[PDB]
Amino acid sequence: ITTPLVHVASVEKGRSYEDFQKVYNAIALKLREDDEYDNYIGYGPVLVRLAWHISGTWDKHDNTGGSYGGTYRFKKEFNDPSNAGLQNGFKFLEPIHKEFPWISSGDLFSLGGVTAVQEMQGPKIPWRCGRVDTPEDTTPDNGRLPDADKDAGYVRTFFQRLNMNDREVVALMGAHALGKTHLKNSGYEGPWGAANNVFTNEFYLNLLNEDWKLEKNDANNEQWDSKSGYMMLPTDYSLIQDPKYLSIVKEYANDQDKFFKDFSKAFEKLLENGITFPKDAPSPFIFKTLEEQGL
Ligand code: HEM
Ligand SMILES: [O-][O-]
Repeated sequence: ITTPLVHVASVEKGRSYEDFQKVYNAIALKLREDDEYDNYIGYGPVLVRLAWHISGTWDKHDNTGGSYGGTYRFKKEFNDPSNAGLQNGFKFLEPIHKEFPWISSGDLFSLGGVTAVQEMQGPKIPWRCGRVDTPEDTTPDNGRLPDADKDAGYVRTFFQRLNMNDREVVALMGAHALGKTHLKNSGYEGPWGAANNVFTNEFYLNLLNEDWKLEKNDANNEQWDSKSGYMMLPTDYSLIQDPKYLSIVKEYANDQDKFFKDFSKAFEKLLENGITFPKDAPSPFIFKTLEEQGL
């Protein structure tokens, strides 16, 4: 019988809020310093994509994958064609992991995404420690991450495996306001908007205000390009092709606060999928930004 395995969270021995706040600051200080990466966009978006890819492998049916084991450090998940380009985010976190060797890989990978969102004027995201590194045999096989060449029916059915409903799915997809698609990484080229390193509801505004047309890129893939220079993945554009997705898209495009709150809950839920938190485990941490600390 394949009963769901239980990944009990174990706080790192003798570590509290102040210990993980220093990790947040080490990540945040390096974000403002290494600001020339990828045409001065910064390492922000790739750290958000890292934390999502290390969590998106989760399977709710047998509790395999997820952010608990930090198995992205192993060669099988590291060389995922879906994870192309995430090596830049890993190398970004290597000097920080050497400075804080006590933190686990899963905790560092997920906290990197939380830090990037908050340091890019995004909402506060409650974060929790306790992820424990698991052996290499626990690394999930390739193919668990979604394809960008699909429609709304695929997006809804894929995220059901991550225990995510429609409103929660539209919220997480709003993180595509950050960064761009790299043709050498995924076969798509172009950013979604103008504010590449500022967390905003711009992803929804461009989906409704721009005149999109299906075009073919240099990688023979087809994507939706606008005359302003923005692009949308077929999975992105399906958020307005689906009527249920569309009403949530218009809701977020009209209310940035409603989008920030829904993303903060959905992103933490994504980073905590598959982890059993005991009763003696501490409450989620709300990390102060560098601006709130005067740093
Ligand atoms: C069906 C769901 C999704 C699909 C198919 C998808 C697909 C993609 C693809 C193909 C790229 C291009 C990466 C590159 O070429 O470098 C990308 C980038 C990105 N994705 Fe997604 N994604 C999905 C969901 C998400 C979620 C849930 C998040 C965050 C919570 C997210 C955040 C990002 C970010 C920040 C980037 C920018 C990466 C960079 O600038 O280096 N995406 N996505
Ligand atoms: O993001 O796949």
